Amino acid sequence: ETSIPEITPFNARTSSIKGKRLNLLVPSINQEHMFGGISTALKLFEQFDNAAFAKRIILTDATPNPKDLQSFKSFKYVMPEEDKDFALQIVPFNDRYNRTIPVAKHDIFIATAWWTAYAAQRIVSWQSDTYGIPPNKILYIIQDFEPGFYQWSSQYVLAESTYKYRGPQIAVFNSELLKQYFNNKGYNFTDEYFFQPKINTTLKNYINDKRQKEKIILVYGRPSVKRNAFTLIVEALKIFVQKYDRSNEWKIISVGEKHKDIALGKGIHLNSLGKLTLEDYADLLKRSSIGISLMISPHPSYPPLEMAHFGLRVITNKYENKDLSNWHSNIVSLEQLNPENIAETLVELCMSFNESSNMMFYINEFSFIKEIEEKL
Amino acid sequence: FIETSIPEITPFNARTSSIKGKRLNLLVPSINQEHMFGGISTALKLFEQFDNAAFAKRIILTDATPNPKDLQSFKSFKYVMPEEDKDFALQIVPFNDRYNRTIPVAKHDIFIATAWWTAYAAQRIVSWQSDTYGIPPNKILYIIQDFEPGFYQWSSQYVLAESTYKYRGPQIAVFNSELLKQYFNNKGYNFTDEYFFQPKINTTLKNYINDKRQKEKIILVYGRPSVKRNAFTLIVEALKIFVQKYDRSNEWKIISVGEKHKDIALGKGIHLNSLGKLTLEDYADLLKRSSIGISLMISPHPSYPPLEMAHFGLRVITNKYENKDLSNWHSNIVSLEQLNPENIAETLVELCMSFNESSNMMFYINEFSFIKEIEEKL
Ligand SMILES: Cc1cn([C@H]2C[C@H](O)[C@@H](COP(=O)(O)OP(=O)(O)O)O2)c(=O)[nH]c1=O
Ligand SMILES: Cc1cn([C@H]2C[C@H](O)[C@@H](COP(=O)(O)OP(=O)(O)O)O2)c(=O)[nH]c1=O
Repeated sequence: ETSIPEITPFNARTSSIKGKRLNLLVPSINQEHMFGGISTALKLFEQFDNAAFAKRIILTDATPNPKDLQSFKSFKYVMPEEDKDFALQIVPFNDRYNRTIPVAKHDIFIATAWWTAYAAQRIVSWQSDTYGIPPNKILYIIQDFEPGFYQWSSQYVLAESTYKYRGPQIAVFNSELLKQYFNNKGYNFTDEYFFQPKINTTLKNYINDKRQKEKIILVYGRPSVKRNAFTLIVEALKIFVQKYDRSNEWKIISVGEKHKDIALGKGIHLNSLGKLTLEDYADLLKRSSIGISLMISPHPSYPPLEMAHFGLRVITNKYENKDLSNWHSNIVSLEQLNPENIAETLVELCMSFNESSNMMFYINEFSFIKEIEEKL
Repeated sequence: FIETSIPEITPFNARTSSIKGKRLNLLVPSINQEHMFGGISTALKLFEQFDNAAFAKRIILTDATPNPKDLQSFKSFKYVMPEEDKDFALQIVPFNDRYNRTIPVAKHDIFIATAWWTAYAAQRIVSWQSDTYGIPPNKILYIIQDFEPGFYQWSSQYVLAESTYKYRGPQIAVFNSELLKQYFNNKGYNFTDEYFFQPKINTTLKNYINDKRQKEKIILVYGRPSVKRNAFTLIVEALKIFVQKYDRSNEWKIISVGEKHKDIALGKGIHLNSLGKLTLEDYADLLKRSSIGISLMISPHPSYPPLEMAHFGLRVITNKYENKDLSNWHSNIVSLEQLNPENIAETLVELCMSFNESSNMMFYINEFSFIKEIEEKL
């Protein structure tokens, strides 16, 4: 590897557009790639007064399948080579070599992935020089401490460097926890906003149903997403099955991402349900009594919160300032994170099978948007 | 296929031994000259410092079995299989192929860990040791070479690696450098005792540090594609920019040392030429002739090349990492706060133009004094 793909040059060119225009930089809008980060961004982006700003979504990594584009029927799919002043448009800019995208004097950028912010910051430099204007504010939607997605390496420092950008930048953090993490690490931004976690609307509709608890250990398993420590969980499970004589009594189920069923010993298996429908998921939550869900990151994830609010005792990990055991009584946070300690806690909870919340906000968002709009 | 287990933590099965005396056990992944990088060689150096007359010594290979050639560097050691239980004063035991096998552990076997996963094993052995022999847990000696969780993205390996620092049992930490030690302290890690050894100039190199240097226009790059911590690709990117945004670039030769790689085009017909790992002598020579150096270590711990370059009169471009800021160690070192290709390329231009002193790291040019003190705690 000679180059660094994430930072392939983002070539801009002059545009005649005189009005303001919000530009959302996202890697993809494909339903396949449609994970929580981009969907949250899109949700947030939707909040901007469409009458005060033109909106352009710029795809940086993946071109849409015609099916994917049906979720954006009000948007005009325009090639990077065109310069139309549509009020709503999408431009594919992943195949980007020797091509350019039009950037107006008052084009304002909203970054998501660290590398979209890397590009944005370089665009604001070019913008400022070509138009002879003060650098425009960048809107940075920070979903995680993304350098953590990489081992110490080129990508790590480049990802981080986007936080060290000295230009005008407004940070919008996913959760207050994340915001605080950044503050402790000493990062500075022109302005800091954050949006708190909020229960999925469909799920809330079930949160009051009568629950007939069974002996089910529900695992949030995603082999693909290292942050979720799938293998660590599997290891702890293997120990649990061995060091607990009443293990045979329990069903262990994996949800989140489809995977092969995994033998834990004694004929017991971790059975994968994959990504259940919100309804099925809600049902399973009501019947389940113990939950394991890990997120190696300062930012809170949803599953530990959902499980807890459905009456599960949830085993989860602490990460620096993140300690969910203070959010809800049902959550237990392990300080020493190894298979042995998980397996042990798992035994204690099973034996416990034979309340209090400090995160009221979770069950009733982008109020700041309006305020942010007045700074651009 | 999906990775189900975590290989680094394959069980480390022990069994009773009759050995009554004390015995220091060095857990290292490999002693092969191929795998013989600075971490294990430093450990071995440190391990050598222990009064061989007060302790029996056993090196336990955890990841790789030795080639007969590799074993010639340990001619005084008896290569013994894990199945034997001999009370030799010096021995090596291959314990990488470890499934359904066990290694003998004496009541007074004391362990010295290196890689995070060797410490992971050690800590689990001390538990078994304590239960089987009905004794208080023995101190573990942890030679911490880096914040090894950093070798991994957020993941299972990351937390397991870190968990070895959260071990609540008796553990003595011996850090590579004071910088690293401080990093751990800031992150809040606790150990029974904390020691550290500072960086010290390679002895062979010191022999050249006084030679007269005829500086040429050479930009010396510490390039190791294999070692991500060294940000090879980041350096190559900055180089490409430099060649483009500097009109006097054609005047400079850009050379890569450290690890052999394909020669890399930077534009304008200019190439980053790899010399690989030069002999200490050749390296020393090149250092004398070279005037600008780029060497990056994404880690709180100091690396050697930036220090070596600086002490040979090179202006060195290097990265800052949290508490590590080498620009305070030596006047020749420049530490970038904002680490991207543009900023490196720019600094690289400024230095070239500068081509047309002060040291606060005296210790670097005149080690394991603590060993004796540590010996008295085991
Ligand atoms: C586990 C699970 C979650 N969900 C929903 C509710 C959760 O809040 C949300 C979490 O998964 P997701 O948002 O896909 O994670 P990420 O954003 O990191 O890709 O998805 C389901 O619809 N079905 C399921 O089976
Ligand atoms: C670049 C280079 C370094 N060295 C020496 C000087 C340094 O003190 C030392 C550091 O490189 P090395 O030991 O390969 O790095 P690590 O310790 O991370 O494996 O190697 C050489 O002997 N020859 C060379 O060509």
